Amino acid sequence: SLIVEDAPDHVRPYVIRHYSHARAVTVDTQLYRFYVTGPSSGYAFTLMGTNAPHSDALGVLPHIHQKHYENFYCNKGSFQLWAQSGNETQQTRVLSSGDYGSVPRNVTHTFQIQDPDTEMTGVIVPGGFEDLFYYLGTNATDTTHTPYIPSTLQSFDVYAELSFTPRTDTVNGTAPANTVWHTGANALASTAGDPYFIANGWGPKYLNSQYGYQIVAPFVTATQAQDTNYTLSTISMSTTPSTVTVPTWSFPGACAFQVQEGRVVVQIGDYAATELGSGDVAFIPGGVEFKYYSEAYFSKVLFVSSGSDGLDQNLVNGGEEWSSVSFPADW
Amino acid sequence: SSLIVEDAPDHVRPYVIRHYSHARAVTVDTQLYRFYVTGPSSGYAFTLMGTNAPHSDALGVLPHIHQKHYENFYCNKGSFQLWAQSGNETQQTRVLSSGDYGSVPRNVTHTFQIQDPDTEMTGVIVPGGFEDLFYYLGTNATDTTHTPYIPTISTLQSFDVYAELSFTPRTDTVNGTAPANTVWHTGANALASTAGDPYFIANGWGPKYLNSQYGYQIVAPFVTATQAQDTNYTLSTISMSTTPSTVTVPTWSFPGACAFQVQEGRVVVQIGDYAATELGSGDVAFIPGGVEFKYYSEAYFSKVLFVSSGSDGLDQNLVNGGEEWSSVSFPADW
Ligand SMILES: *[C@@H]1O[C@H](CO)[C@@H](O[C@@H]2O[C@H](CO)[C@@H](O[C@@H]3O[C@H](CO)[C@@H](O)[C@H](O[C@H]4O[C@H](CO)[C@@H](O)[C@H](O)[C@@H]4O)[C@@H]3O)[C@H](O)[C@H]2NC(C)=O)[C@H](O)[C@H]1NC(C)=O
Ligand SMILES: *[C@@H]1O[C@H](CO)[C@@H](O[C@@H]2O[C@H](CO)[C@@H](O)[C@H](O)[C@H]2NC(C)=O)[C@H](O)[C@H]1NC(C)=O
Ligand SMILES: *[C@@H]1O[C@H](CO)[C@@H](O)[C@H](O)[C@H]1NC(C)=O
Ligand SMILES: *[C@@H]1O[C@H](CO)[C@@H](O)[C@H](O)[C@H]1NC(C)=O
Ligand SMILES: *[C@@H]1O[C@H](CO)[C@@H](O)[C@H](O)[C@H]1NC(C)=O
Ligand SMILES: *[C@@H]1O[C@H](CO)[C@@H](O)[C@H](O)[C@H]1NC(C)=O
Ligand SMILES: *[C@@H]1O[C@H](CO)[C@@H](O)[C@H](O)[C@H]1NC(C)=O
Ligand SMILES: O=c1cc(CO)occ1O
Ligand SMILES: O=c1cc(CO)occ1O
Ligand SMILES: [Cu+2]
Ligand SMILES: [Cu+2]
Repeated sequence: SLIVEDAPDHVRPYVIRHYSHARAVTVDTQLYRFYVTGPSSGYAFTLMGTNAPHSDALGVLPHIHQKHYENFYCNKGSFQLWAQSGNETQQTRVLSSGDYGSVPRNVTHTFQIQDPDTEMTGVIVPGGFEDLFYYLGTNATDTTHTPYIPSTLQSFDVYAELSFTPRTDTVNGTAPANTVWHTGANALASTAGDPYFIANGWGPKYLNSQYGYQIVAPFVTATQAQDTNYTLSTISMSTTPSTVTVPTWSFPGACAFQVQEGRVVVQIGDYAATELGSGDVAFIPGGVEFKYYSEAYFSKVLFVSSGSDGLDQNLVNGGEEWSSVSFPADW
Repeated sequence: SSLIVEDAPDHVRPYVIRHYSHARAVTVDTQLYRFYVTGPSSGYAFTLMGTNAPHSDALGVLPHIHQKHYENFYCNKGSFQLWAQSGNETQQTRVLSSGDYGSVPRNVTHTFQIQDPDTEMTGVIVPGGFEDLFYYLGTNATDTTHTPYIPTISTLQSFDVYAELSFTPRTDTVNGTAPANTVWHTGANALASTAGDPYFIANGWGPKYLNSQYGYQIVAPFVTATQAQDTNYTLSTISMSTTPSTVTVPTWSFPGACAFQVQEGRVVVQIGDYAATELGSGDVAFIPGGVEFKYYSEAYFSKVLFVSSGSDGLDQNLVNGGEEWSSVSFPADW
């Protein structure tokens, strides 16, 4: 009974399929889904999905969160993201599938949906921010499970930035001009509090060969999370050779993952093993044993963990710097 | 009887080949080719192949023409630039990203270039058998772990590859397109009405039809009779809802072979007397012409890349049974 249609109201092992109801709400043309919520994760983090059509206007007015670190991962389609810390140069990228944008506390930001089939996976730390979407949004029954329908919010940690003007000199999906976006490697900001972007496949990667091949592409480490105390990355996986036992994991902090590509089998606690496909999400409470392996010859998941030393950091630590998005051809 | 094979069969029969299966893999430099459907596996109806490769600062192939093959470029993930020219018409170029499509009819000069590290192009060539070229050009790859990719004019002409040495890929690309008076991810893309002309369809920006006969299905045509002419096939994506209360998953049969590769979601396919099988991203199913099959989506929304030999296979059938639709999403109510 691992599978649920809305995130549970208390911490427990669960899997929720892509486009499940997930307390769906709409905000104009956008449809939000809350795969993992405050209640659901013990307030460790929120993992939500936003589906939306092209829009000629910003999806939200510029604003800041003082207590929440926000992460934007493009599942598909595309959306532009703007960000600025203090008086540092304003940054903007157009994110396509697999691209990532990091938005720390106190960073002014906004976004705009570009493509007709756009999906933004949002990871917010800590959890509970979603209350704002319940409040400002309109409930959506969404019977068919269709992806989307064809200055007063300080209480909700939303602080307006009405002076902020989103730059309009974007060329080749980025601005300012002296940036690298899909044309060279990207690094995680070394300065805490600064926003940064990693184009799909262009960031640092680490190969782990302890249990078949796994490639971790870090998005947020301790360096960036500081006191928010979490890590975020993608983990690409080979199959597990028959001569390797699939390891059993346990971590103090809750963790979760959304499959982006492939077929991943997860077994959590005393629940039956379940195979996840695109956009499917698995949530594992802290201190609960879990095993996972890829049935597909190559899978890739978006992974979030509460704590400084969860699964992704563990695989990196037991691994090595790696230059490719593909793993070795030989075991 | 399991549909699953590791390489395409040397004859026609129902099968399913998993993403990144060996598929008779070969490499040409950094590029890894997989032949999910071949001439012999499809009765020469068409070829469906996967090309995985890293970024390159150089073209991935010298500009050339095919006089007897219609080429189709679909970006499964990552991105790559495609240039195409018909005769003396303006040279067109687009940077395809996930879900984008490039159509390259016969006698159209073309080349491509890999941009992102994890780029995958799904190629559909009609008719089938064109893969012989890659058997010659490529080196057999064992790829034990199934990693996506590894980290002469007389002979080419005989493979229907006619070099165009004077072709100069244009260098004025901006926002992933050139020339300037073009529409790429900023508006509607129509299928070309003139045969032999190349065209490009950005993910979700092309024409769509909503079929409500068996739940909701949205067909986004990539190639129709208009464009295929004598090559006699269709190509498109089909997006699907789950099958709702009172509705039974229907059974289909069409004279020409057909196939699909899942892009998103989870799709169950049952072909002939074989056991049903659930497919995930990149997985391919092949259905011989004249064999009965059923498919449905276990996922709340799935999207597949579909090809059919003949002018009236599944996709055209759904279009004919449906109505023009303006969204990539289906209605919220049954
Ligand atoms: C490549 O793509 C980028 C987007 O990724 C695109 O950038 C866009 O440029 C247009 C045109 O410059 C911008 O729209 C303008 O923004 C400015 C700055 O605020 C406004 O002053 C403009 O308003 C005037 O012009 C309007 C339309 O002509 C009038 O209707 C209006 O009343 C004003 O007179 C105008 O809206 C847009 O802001 C950017 N977008 C981003 C996100 O940067 C660029 O054009 C593309 N490059 C090429 C060469 O194709
Ligand atoms: C936007 O990106 C394009 C490439 O997609 C750049 O175009 C290249 O520009 C240089 C200089 O003109 C040429 O030598 C290359 O041949 C071009 N490549 C292509 C594929 O056309 C373009 O310069 C970029 N624009 C800006 C302002 O950054
Ligand atoms: C963000 O700014 C507010 C007010 O300036 C401050 O109280 C808060 O501690 C800041 N947090 C961070 C992480 O900068
Ligand atoms: C970070 O989170 C982990 C997992 O929840 C927890 O064990 C640890 O106490 C936290 N560390 C800090 C500094 O709060
Ligand atoms: C392609 O061009 C060749 C060269 O002239 C010509 O013989 C042939 O008829 C053309 N084929 C098509 C399909 O237009
Ligand atoms: C590569 O494999 C193909 C098909 O299995 C075979 O026909 C060919 O002889 C092989 N190439 C070499 C040089 O071994
Ligand atoms: C087009 O293809 C279909 C299916 O393969 C076939 O039944 C039909 O006869 C073909 N038409 C021609 C002219 O070959
Ligand atoms: O700026 C934001 C945008 C979205 C949409 O994903 O969610 C939360 C935000 O704070
Ligand atoms: O031009 C071509 C490019 C590729 C790359 O996959 O395959 C076949 C071709 O004809
Ligand atoms: Cu925000
Ligand atoms: Cu070609």
